Amino acid sequence: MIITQVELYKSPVKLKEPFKISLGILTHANNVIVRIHTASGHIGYGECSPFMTIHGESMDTAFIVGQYLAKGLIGTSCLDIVSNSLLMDAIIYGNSCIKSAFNIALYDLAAQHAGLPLYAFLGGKKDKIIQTDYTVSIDEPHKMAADAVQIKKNGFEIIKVKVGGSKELDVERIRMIREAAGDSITLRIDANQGWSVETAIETLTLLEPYNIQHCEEPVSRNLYTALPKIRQACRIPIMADESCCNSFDAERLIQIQACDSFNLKLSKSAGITNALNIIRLAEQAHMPVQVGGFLESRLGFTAAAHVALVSKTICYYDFDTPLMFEADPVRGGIVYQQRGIIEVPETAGLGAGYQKDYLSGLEKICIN
Ligand SMILES: [Mg+2]
Repeated sequence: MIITQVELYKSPVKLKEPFKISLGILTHANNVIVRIHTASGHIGYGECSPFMTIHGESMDTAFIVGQYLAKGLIGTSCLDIVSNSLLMDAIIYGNSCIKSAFNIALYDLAAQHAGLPLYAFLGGKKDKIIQTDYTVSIDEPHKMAADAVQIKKNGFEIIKVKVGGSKELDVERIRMIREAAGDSITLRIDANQGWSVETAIETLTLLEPYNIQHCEEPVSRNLYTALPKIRQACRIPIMADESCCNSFDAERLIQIQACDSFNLKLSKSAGITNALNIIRLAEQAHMPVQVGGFLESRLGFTAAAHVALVSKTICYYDFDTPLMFEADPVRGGIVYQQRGIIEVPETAGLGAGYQKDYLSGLEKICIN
């Protein structure tokens, strides 16, 4: 089925509370939306959420590069996913974030064509419960404990805590939380490259008593070679996030035994196609995978959720940010139930789209 036009949209939605990590503070989710049209009149949706300090892309750059990409895709068969992913790579290096949106949309169309929901089109099955955590922003420790409480009250059974400050402060943070919210509630932490190799090892051993599930990206992605040293000198398991973007990164990390688990994100792998490779590797190496994201709406996370059902090695889920939006512009897609349990669409394709004339109010361009 030939691709006849693609539309790109700037989708900036404000967050209720500012979102805070060791790398910076965000007030908005500044996403880019992608709609691919076929001659047969099918429409595929993709979304991406550029994060400047990690992707090295922005809503502004994504909106431009996306046009380069659309141009090259016009006239091609939306079913040749691999061919088209290569085509995009030939147009521009990197820019995985925006590429992922195109990729996701292509799979949407592919699943639609097959008359299956994405998860089934990928060979997955609904044989496990998807339960999301919820994220406490890095802040003054009292604030952080307060939030942790509210979160527990709202019924979430898994908390993800943003650390990455001084060793002293991060420990005060986890303690105040643990003593203000309980020892039964499972909690995981994320440094976003915040610590030095030194500070990491010291803080991670000082934190072990508080029973934490795993720690995401404790040090600079540039120092991934120091990960194996940290993995061995620290009980708590460490999960590679920024350090694991594509399948090559994954293989390299496995090779030097850098970490215990991965955090898989479709933006980092430039779409579903390569995410599948990372998953395979994680399987062969008996490594648990957490699927997560950035500030995608429920449309983006619906794609993540479909992919989450592809392999039993995936068993942790971080799909919370859409709940932080002032307003939900998505039509269909994953639904959040109590306890943070996620339910995946069963209709053909992605199983999500955007609310009527939400799109029409957006700054947009259209590639013929
Ligand atoms: Mg992370």
